[PDB]
Amino acid sequence: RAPDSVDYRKKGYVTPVKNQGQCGSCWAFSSVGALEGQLKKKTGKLLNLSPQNLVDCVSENDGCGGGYMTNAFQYVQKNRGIDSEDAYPYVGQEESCMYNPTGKAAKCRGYREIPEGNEKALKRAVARVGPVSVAIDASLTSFQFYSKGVYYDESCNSDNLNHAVLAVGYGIQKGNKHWIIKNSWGENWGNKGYILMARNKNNACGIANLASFPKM
Ligand SMILES: *[C@]1(O)CO[C@H]2[C@@H]1N(C(=O)[C@H](CC(C)C)NC(=O)c1ccc(-c3cccs3)cc1)C[C@@H]2F
Repeated sequence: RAPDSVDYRKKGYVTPVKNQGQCGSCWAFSSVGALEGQLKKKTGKLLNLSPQNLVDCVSENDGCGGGYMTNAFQYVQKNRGIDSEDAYPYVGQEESCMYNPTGKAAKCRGYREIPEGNEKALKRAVARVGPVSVAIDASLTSFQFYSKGVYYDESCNSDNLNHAVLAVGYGIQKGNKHWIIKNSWGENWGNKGYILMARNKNNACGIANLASFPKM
């Protein structure tokens, strides 16, 4: 089977935690994280990819009004590249597309979607590929004040997908199975920017409902 636990931070696949600000660009941060993990696997180099590039240029999404990660992967594919954060830095508002192919740091060969609501499939994809872009319900104040432990709240609504984050691994803590979740609300949020979310507790917060990863 797949390993009982996995943590792609220990493999050097995950860049530091970012702060998206109040632009609704969670989808772009989610997408770049997935891409970052696949680029590391491909080239051996860890580097920051450009969420702004996605915000300004993914005409199928709505910039700071939100988007889907699948749309973003498709754009990187059709565009034949995504810029680095250094070449195309984050400013947290919408601007006209300024993609420059000379600053290209990664490509994409399409994407795959995890079978809806299937936490075993999500687990096996993480294990086999690397970090996976996920959508969740993050609307409860209990989520937003998270400090420690494995997060579980029965009021989480798996049909209310209102935030996009990154699953960088999974495992267990005091007997509670979990997903290791990189947020994009800065290092002062949660535990150094991260949250452990309940795993195999009936698809808590819709964790496995809109999960996808890029091919490279
Ligand atoms: C995110 O920063 C968290 O709060 C904001 C941002 N957000 C999203 O980006 C959503 C992420 C999904 C749950 C994965 N996506 C959307 O809101 C969204 C908006 C618009 C589209 C379009 C499809 C065709 C044209 S525009 C798709 C997805 C939720 C909230 F807005």
